Amino acid sequence: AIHRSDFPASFLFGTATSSYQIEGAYLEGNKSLSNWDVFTHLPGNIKDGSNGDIADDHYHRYEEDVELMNSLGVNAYRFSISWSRILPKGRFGGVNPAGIDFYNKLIDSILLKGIQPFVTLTHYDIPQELEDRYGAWLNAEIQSDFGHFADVCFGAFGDRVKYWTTFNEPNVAVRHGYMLGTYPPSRCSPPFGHCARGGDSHAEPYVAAHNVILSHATAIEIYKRKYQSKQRGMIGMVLYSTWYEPLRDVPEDRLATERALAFETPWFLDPLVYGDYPPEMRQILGGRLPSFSPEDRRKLRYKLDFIGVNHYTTLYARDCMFSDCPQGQETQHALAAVTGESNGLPIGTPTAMPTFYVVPDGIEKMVKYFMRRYNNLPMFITENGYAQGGDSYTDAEDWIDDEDRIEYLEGYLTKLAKVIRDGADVRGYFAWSVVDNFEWLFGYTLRFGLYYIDYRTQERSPKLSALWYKEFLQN
Ligand SMILES: O=C1O[C@H](CO)[C@@H](O)[C@H](O)[C@H]1O
Repeated sequence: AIHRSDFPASFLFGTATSSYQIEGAYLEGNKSLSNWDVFTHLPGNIKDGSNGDIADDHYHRYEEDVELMNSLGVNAYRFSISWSRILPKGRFGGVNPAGIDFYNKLIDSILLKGIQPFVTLTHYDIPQELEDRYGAWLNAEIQSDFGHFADVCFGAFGDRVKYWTTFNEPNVAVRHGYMLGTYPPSRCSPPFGHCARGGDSHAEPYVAAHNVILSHATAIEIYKRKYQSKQRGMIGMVLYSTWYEPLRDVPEDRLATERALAFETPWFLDPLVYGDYPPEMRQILGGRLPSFSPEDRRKLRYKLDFIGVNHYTTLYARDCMFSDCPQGQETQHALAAVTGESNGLPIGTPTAMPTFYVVPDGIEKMVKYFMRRYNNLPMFITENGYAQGGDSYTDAEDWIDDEDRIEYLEGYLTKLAKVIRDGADVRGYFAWSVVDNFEWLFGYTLRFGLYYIDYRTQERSPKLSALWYKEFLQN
């Protein structure tokens, strides 16, 4: 149904990964322990009790993985840099040459094949030491650490990397980390949970996000002042971008839907484009959102060059401002509740990932939302994809037969081509993921890969979707 020629000639087509999810070699090459290294070695977090110690062993097997990408005919590869490999002890601890060597080699390998790097600086991970020293995202000192990390990466890799992302989905990592307490540093308060470390779900998430925003701003000021004229790259931020529809087509649910949307990606994007938090958020939260100082605002004038759209699913949103809803959900402060069902019918075909339904026109609608809110600022679809999991899969053959993933990709790509024809400045698409990998709290129980991985042997095998994507990219 959909073909390569239905997109612009210079469109990026790739796959996406992150460092913790694929690399393994978690203590090799002088790398320090990350937050997720520490987290996954505690009980009661990961569904299958697994960790990222080995994962896909991409640290040793990167060249095979680059060859697999190449055989699909991708022209780009989205990956993240492990902060703990570059600056194991943060900014006063010295640059780790072994980390620099690993990423240089990876970048050179993909460029040899004509595959453009599309690099995420941080994707959920930090050196544990930054948490231990000053509480990471709860202290403004993180801005300087992140600034320095960014500066090192730009200086070492930026001659060959033309697309950078500061953060992957800080909307998810912050709320999970500081509101629900389900991600490290596992902080929360009632009614979201009882976290033994402590926390304040009504305050700390907004402090953390504040420092993420300003870490971005510090990094992009560094890039534009120091590196941009020589390196000629673009610096963006990636946000988790779910589309929301009103549960009932009435004003209170429409308004609730607008709130749900505004509390997600504009939480970060409004400050980065307009220099203030979303007014939808400010109206409800007031002083819980910290202020931007004159110094902050100076950095915020560098803004961002693109929006990284991680879009998977679409949900219904309903009002909680004038109805009493269950408390302790991540949408609590937005005074909306979200669901995938209306009247015993799901919004689209359910999948093995909770909240992920097959709703292709969500990607069109999400892109148009960005277009209108941010005056068609350039966008990249930095993640889109489909999970297999559960009882139905006992052997390799079951995982390889992924006509369901093919149908997802075809539907979403069809709607993406449509929104671009309709004027959206979308410039690429990255399928999550090239390989099955460690799916955070789900461990290895969810498989998003175009390639199946046997974790006993590390054997890579193409699923039908790998063959499909190859055929699509051949036109
Ligand atoms: O949005 C995402 O979706 C992926 C699937 O849940 C996950 O693996 C990535 O790390 C995350 O960036």
